[PDB]
Amino acid sequence: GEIQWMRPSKEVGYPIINAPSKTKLEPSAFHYVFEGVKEPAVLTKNDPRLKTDFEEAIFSKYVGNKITEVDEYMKEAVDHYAGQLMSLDINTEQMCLEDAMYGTDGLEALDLSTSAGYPYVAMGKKKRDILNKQTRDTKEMQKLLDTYGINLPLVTYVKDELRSKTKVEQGKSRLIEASSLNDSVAMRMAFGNLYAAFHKNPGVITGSAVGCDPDLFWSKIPVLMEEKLFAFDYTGYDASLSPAWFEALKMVLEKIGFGDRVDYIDYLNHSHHLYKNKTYCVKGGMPSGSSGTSIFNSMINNLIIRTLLLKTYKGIDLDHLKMIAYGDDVIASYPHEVDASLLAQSGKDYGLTMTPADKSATFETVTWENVTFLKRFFRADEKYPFLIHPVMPMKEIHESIRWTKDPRNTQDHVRSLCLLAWHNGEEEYNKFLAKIRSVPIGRALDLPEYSTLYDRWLDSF
Ligand code: NA
Repeated sequence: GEIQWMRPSKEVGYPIINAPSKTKLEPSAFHYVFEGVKEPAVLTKNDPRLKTDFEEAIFSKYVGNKITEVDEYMKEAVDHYAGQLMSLDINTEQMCLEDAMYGTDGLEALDLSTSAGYPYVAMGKKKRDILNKQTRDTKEMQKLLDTYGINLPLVTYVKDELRSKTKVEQGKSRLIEASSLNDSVAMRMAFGNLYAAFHKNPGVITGSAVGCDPDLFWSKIPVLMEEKLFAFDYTGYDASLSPAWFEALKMVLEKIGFGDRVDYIDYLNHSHHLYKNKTYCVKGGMPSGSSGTSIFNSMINNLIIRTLLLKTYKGIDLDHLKMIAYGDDVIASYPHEVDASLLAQSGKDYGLTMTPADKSATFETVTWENVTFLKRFFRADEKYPFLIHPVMPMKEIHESIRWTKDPRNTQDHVRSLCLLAWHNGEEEYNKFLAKIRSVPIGRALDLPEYSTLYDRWLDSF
C-alpha cells in the first residue's frame, strides 16, 4: 500500500472529522496486583511520551507497492485455491438487506457499538437511530442507501489499546479505517453468503479460521495438518499488500461465482480516507475496518503462501499444503520440511516482510510443542489426550487485567480473562483467582472455579 496524496479535506469537499484525544483506559483495581509494562497508545500528536513525529509514524505502515501485475505463480495459486473452494458449494446468491443487517445462520448482526462512518459521523447520526433488532426494519437503511450511495470515504480513528513503551515512544499506534455503514451493508449483501460459508467451515478447505471457537476448534486442527509444520510472522501485513494481490483475489471470486461483484474489491484496493481535517488516497493496502477485512485478508494469505511455495519449490504438491489463516496469522504444514527463511526471501519480491514465528531471532523448526495460533499454544489434556487445550500465556492476561475502559464491565472483562487463563492449569488458575480476590473489587466478582470450567469444557464437545 502507498499513499498517493494527502491534504486538507475542505479542498476536496469534505468536513473536518472529530475524534477523541483522550484514552478511556485507566488503571484497574488490579493494577498493582499483577505485573505488566504496557500503556495506552498515543492518540494525539501532542502526547508528552512521544519521541518522534506522530503522523509520520502512524502512516509509515504504507511501505509501498512492490509488484504491479499478477504473475504465473500467482495465477497458479489462484487456480488451486479457487478449485479447493469450489468443493464447498458456496451459495453465490446475493444476501437480502434484512439478513445483511440483522444476521442469519453463519453471520452475526451488524455491531451496533462500532462507528457508522461517513457521512453519519459528521451528521451526528448513529446506528441506534438507523437499525432496530426487535423490528429488523430495513426501511430507514434503504433510504440512506438511496440518498448517499456507496464507495464513501473511510473514517480513520486511532485505536485505543495498550502497547509497549517502545511503540508508545515511537508513535506506532494502530489505526481503524472504518467503512461507511452504507458500504458495510452493501458488501454484506454482496458477500454475505461467502462470509457465512467461511464462518461455518473453519479449517483447511477454506484455509480460514475466522469465526472459530478455540476451546473446541483446537482439538480439530492437529488432525487436519500434514506431518511437517511451518509458520512465520508478517510485518505490517495489511498495509504492505500490493494492488496485484487484490486482483488475484478478484480472480478467485470470479472463479467461484462472485465475478458479479468484484468491483467491491476495488473499493478496498484503491480507497480514500478522512483523518481529522485531512483526506488521503491509498493505492493497495487492506482497510482495517471494512466488512470482510479478516476474511479477505485470510483468502489472500492462502494465495500468498501458495505463490511463495510455487516460486521457491517448483513441483510442490499444493494438494498437500494444509493451512489455516486468520488474517495475517497462520498455521501451515506440508509432508516435507520447507525453509521459512527461503520463503521469506521470496516474499520480499512480492512486497511481504516475513520474520521468524512468534518473534524468534532466527527461523527455527516449528513443532507441536512451540507453535502458536492466535497467541495460543496447543496442549493435550492430561486425562483425555484427544482433547486439545488452547493455551494463552498468563503474560498477556496479566497485562490486560491491569487496565479498564469502563468499571461497569469489570465483571465481564475479568470473566473473559478467566476463560482464557484456566487452560494454563489448576495451579496457575487458582493463583490467578487468589490474587484477584486480594482486593475488594475482585472479592465482589462472581468467577468460576477450575473444576467448573473443566467440567463445562468436557460438556461442550
Ligand atoms: Na487500500
